[PDB]
Amino acid sequence: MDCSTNISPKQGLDKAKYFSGKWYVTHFLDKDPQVTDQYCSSFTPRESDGTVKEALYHYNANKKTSFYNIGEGKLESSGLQYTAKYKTVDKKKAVLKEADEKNSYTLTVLEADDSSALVHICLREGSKDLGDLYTVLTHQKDAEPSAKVKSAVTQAGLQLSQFVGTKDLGCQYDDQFTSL
Ligand code: HEM
Repeated sequence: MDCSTNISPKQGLDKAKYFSGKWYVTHFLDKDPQVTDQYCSSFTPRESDGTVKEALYHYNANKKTSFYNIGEGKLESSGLQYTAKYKTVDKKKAVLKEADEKNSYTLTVLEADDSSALVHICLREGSKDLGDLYTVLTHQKDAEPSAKVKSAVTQAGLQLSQFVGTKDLGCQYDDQFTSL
């Protein structure tokens, strides 16, 4: 199941509302039904003169394990969207493995406001796509997304009822890692 070819970023988004603070995934939709594990994630994206770099955390709620990454790439000219290469780091941001240039993720921002955002992520590992992933983001763990971001979900052709809510999963975060 490949990622969709019909994803595009929202025009006119203030990139300032996106590349701010830290984000927590409050709700996610993975289109591939062959997955079992559920995750929590938080990340801190930053941008300077067209270059994006972000510190990323995942917690596998089923296996009770976590992993850390640093992603980097360039903003597209055309809207709020980037394809990143990523390295694997430990919790103090020391590099464990440098980026495998055959892997990447493309992150497309569909909405962003002062409290909330909606993004699409297509993760590719060599030939293989992990399929569409949509994530509703908030700055405050277990907060509700804004009405604007909830509208963006519907306008993306999705239904919020179909997303997994992470606030109930028993997430463990590393707020040290995502702060600054
Ligand atoms: C709750 C939300 C999310 C879920 C359910 C999720 C799901 C997954 C899964 C299943 C994997 C493992 C793929 C594999 O086994 O090879 C993975 C890895 C990865 N995800 Fe996420 N993801 C989430 C959020 C994000 C976000 C927000 C980003 C980027 C901003 C992202 C980027 C990545 C990257 C770079 C990896 C590869 C990690 C590595 O190989 O070291 N994910 N994700």
